[PDB]
Amino acid sequence: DQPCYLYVIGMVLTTPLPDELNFRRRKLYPPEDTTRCFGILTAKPIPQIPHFPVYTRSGEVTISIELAASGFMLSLQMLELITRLHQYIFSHILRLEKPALYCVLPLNVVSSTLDIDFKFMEDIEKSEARIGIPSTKYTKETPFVFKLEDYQDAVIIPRYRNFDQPHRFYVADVYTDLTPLSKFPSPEYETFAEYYKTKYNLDLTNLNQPLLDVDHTSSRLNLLTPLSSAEKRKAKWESLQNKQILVPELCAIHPIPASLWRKAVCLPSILYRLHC
RNA sequence: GCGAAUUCGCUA
RNA sequence: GCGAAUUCGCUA
Repeated sequence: DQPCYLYVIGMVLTTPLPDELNFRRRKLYPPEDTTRCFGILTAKPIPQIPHFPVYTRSGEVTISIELAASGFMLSLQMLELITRLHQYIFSHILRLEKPALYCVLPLNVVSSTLDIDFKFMEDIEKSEARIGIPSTKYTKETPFVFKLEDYQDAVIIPRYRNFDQPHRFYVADVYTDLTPLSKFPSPEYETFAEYYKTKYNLDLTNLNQPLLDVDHTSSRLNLLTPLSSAEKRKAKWESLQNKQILVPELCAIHPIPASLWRKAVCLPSILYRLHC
């Protein structure tokens, strides 16, 4: 077997988005606030490259590619696991056929010290929300239980539509003053519970849970720099998507945390820069 | 983003 | 095929 090189893709939010530019009124998420990040595993050294910006939703992020380890070996089993996850990142999370517009892999702390997050990779592979919508069995006697902690750093998908390609959302807010019995913003339905019952024939087992504000996960491919009728229509679609209020019981939590998802969307730009 | 309708520009 | 304008449907 040939020896490996491991690089960390360092990310720091060096210029937070100014208020005048925060049109979608998002929270800002510095990548450096969470330890799990991405790295690159290669058989060749990567030539030294200067720091460069990607322009994300939260502002300008400085990217630095730094050597974490070299000269070590990995077993075939681990290389295959890493390979599957690289493919997973581009085919299932970003849904992209051309990663650069050798293997990206997750790194995490073992104690302020970055290494390949094998456990995280294994958890992904075991997740029932790994690809699509996981089965659930909420009944009156075994109802849905809302745990706030599970929604703090979550990406969620609706369990009740778009089965072939689910819409993924960041949880942007937890509305504790709302429940499924809150008033529905349309004269056609009295409550959120009635909407989901009438539209989808969905029953709820928990009428006390808070509701959720969401932010679509969609990102443009090239973030290396900071109009039309069609772009207008798309912008209007994204606005309505972001006005949606969802019911936790009716959604599934994706195994990839929001904090890591926010970093993943930078990957195509970074690989493009490295290759071109 | 996935669709529809109507109208206009680019070829000889 | 490469573009543009106007209008409508799908999410809560």
